[PDB]
Amino acid sequence: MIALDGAQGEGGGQILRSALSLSMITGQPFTITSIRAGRAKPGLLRQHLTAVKAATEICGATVEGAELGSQRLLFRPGTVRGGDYRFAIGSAGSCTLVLQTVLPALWFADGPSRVEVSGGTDNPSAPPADFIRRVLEPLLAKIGIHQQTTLLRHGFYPAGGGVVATEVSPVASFNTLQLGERGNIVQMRGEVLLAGVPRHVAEREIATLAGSFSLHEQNIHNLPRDQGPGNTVSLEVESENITERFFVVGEKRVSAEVVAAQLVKEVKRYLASTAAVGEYLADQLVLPMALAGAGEFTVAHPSCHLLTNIAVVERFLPVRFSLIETDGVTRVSIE
Amino acid sequence: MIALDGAQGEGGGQILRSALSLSMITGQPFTITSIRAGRAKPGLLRQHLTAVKAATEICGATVEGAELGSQRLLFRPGTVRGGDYRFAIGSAGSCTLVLQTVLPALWFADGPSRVEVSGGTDNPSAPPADFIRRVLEPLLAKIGIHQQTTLLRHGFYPAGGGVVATEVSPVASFNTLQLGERGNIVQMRGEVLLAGVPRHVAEREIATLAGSFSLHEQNIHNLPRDQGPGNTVSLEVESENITERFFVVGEKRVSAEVVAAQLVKEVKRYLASTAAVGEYLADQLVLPMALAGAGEFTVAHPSCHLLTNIAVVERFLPVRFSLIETDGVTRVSIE
Repeated sequence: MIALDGAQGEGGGQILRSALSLSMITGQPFTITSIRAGRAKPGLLRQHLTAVKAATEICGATVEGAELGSQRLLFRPGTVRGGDYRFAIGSAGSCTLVLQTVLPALWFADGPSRVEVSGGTDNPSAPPADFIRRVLEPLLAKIGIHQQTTLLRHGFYPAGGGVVATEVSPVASFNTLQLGERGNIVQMRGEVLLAGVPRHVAEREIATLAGSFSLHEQNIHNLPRDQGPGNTVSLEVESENITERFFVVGEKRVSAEVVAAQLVKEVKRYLASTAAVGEYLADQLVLPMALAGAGEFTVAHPSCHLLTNIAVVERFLPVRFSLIETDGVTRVSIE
Repeated sequence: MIALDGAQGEGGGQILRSALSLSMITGQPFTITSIRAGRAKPGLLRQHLTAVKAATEICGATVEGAELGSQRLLFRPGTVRGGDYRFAIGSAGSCTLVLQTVLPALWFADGPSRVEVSGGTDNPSAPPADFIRRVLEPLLAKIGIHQQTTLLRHGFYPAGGGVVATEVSPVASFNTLQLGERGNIVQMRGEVLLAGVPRHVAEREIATLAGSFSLHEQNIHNLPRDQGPGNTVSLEVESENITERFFVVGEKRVSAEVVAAQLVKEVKRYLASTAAVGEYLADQLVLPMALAGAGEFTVAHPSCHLLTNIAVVERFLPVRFSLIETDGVTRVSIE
C-alpha cells in the first residue's frame, strides 16, 4: 500500500490532493504521514477535511485520520460513482481546490457528474475559479477530458458566498497534448472585476495594464454588491498555440497600481520565454497527461510544485516524466 | 533594487541566507517580503537575526526589518571586511547556517578572516558542522575557494555550547568543477560519536551499518560528557570521483538501530544512482559554481531547495543553470 511523506517537496497540502485524485483514479489506497508538519497549522484543516469528505463520498472511501489536527491519513477508495454532488466549504475554502481534488476522479466515474461547491471563488493568494473555465478546461478538452465549469456567484476572500459548478463526462479516449512554442501573440485583453468597489479602481488597474501592453479590449466587469467587496484583475495572452490568462486578486490594503503591477510582472515573466504554459497550468497538466500516457509542454522553469506533482503522479501511475531545462525553457514530457 | 518573495519555493529561510551572501558578494541590496509566511514561526527568528547581525557586521550593512517577528527585510550591504569574527547563536542555533551565510561573502573580503560561531553543532533535523570540513570544503578547494573549518567543541541539539571556527582566504582565481559519474567505490567508513551515551549504542549502530555495508573502518568517537549527551552516526562513501558522507543524529526517543537504519536508507538511496553528489551537497554547490561562472555536477533528482537556491543565485548573478533529468540522474550545469 502506497505511503507518502507529508513534509516532502513543498510540504503537504497539494500532496494530499494529488494523492486523493490519484488514489481514486487508480484505486490504490495510500497513507500521508506528516500532513503539514511544519506549516503554521500542523495538519488537516477544515478545507482539507472538506477535500477529504468530498473524496470519501464520490468514492465510498474508508479513511483513518480525518480529524482537524491530523498529520496522518489512511484513505481506501471505492468506486467513483457519478452524480449530482454539492459540497460547501467555509470562507477561507477555495472551491478551486475541492474541485481539483474531486473532478479528476469523476473523469473515470461510472457516469456523468455535476459538482457544485460553495465558498471562495477569488482568493488573493491562490488561483481563481476562472482559471478552470478560461484556461485549462480547453487543454483538458484536447487531452480528451470533458469538463465545463460555470462560475455562478463569486465569493471574494475573505467573504465566502461563491458558487461554482462543474459538469463532467467520463473520459472516452485520451489524446496526446503536444505544446511547445507559444507561437505569436494573437491578442491581449485586460479585464477587471468589481463587486462593491468603485469604477476608479478598475480604470486605474486597467490603465496600468495598458501602460505596458497593447490590449485589444479593456473590460470592466461589474457584479452585484451582494458579491461583497471584490476586485480581481486579469490579462489574457491569446497566443497562437495557446491562450493563457493571468490573474491577481486585489487585496484589502493593496492599491489599484500595486495589484495591476503584480499582474504585469507575471505577464511579462510568461512573455519573457517561448514556453507555451505558465508554472501553474503546468502544475495542472502533469496529471491529465499522465493518465493520457504521453504528451508534453514547455514551461520556463521547473517549479517546486511541478516537482512534487510529478512525484505523486509517478507514485500511483506507471509513468516517467522527463524535464529537459534547455535554453531558458523546460520540456516536461511523459514516458 | 532586487525584490525577493519569501513564500517562494520551499518557503523562506534559505532564500534569506542565499540572498544575504549574494547581496554582499554582489553588493546589490534586496528586499525579502514574506520571510516565513506560513511557517509555525511567521518571520525572522533569533537564528535569522543572528544570520542578519553577522551579515550586517561583516559588511557594514543598512537593514530595515531586523525584528524578531519581521516578515520583511531590506538589506544594503557595504564592503566585505576581512577579520576575526565571533558570533554566538543560541542552542537551537546551527553554526552551520550562520557559517553558510557569512563565509561566501568572506571569499570576496578585502582580506583573510576567521569566523567563530557557537551554538548547535549536531542537530537531528539539519546537517552537522562536520559536513563542511569532511565533505564540501574539498569541492570548494577544487573550485579555487579556500576555506578550512575545524570543529572545536560539539553542541548536540538541544544542548548548545558547540564551537566551530573557519579560516578563509579571498578567492584568487576560480575553477570549473566538472562532476558527474560517482566512479567506483574506493572505501566506506562508519563512525559513531558518543558524548555521554554508552559504548553499546555505538556498537549497535556500527553493527547495523556493517549489516549492509562493507566498512573499511568502524570508528567509535568518544567525547567528554561535557559535550553533553550526544550521538551522531556517519558513513563515508569515498568513491573514485568524489567522497560523500551521510549523517544521522541520534534523537532523544530514537533507538540505536533506528538511528543506524535512517543512515543506511540514505547511503543506499545515494548509492542507488550514478550521481556524484547528494541532494544537500548539490544545494551547496549551486552558489560556488555560479560565482565560478561554469561547472556542473550530477544529482539523482532535482530538489525543491535546488530549485530555489538556483532562483536566488540567478536573481543576483548573470548565470543560467540547466537541469537535464536524464536516466534517473539530473545534470545541473551553468551558463
